[PDB]
Amino acid sequence: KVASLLSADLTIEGGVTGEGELQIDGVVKGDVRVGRLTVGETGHVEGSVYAEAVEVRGRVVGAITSKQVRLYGTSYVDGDITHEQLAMETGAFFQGRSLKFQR
Repeated sequence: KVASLLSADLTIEGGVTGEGELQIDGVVKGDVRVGRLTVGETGHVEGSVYAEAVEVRGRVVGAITSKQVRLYGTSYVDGDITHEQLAMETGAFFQGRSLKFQR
């Protein structure tokens, strides 16, 4: 109960909550609340996601809010980013308005 798996034939609506690691290889339309978030291979995420840590392995365009973020895989990010700690790994391609935490 700490590694859920949402197929691709699944789509999020409005907003959903959860706990632990969330493996999703589908499309997200709305809000998302969870501890860890792994973006499957479908790489489809459109909305506002709020979490503590996330590992991208696909594409997520919209808005992200998390103190920890790591762009893994040929992932992509387009939108407003807000993170205190960030790490770029080979395959990270994001053109959006990024906001770095100064002080």
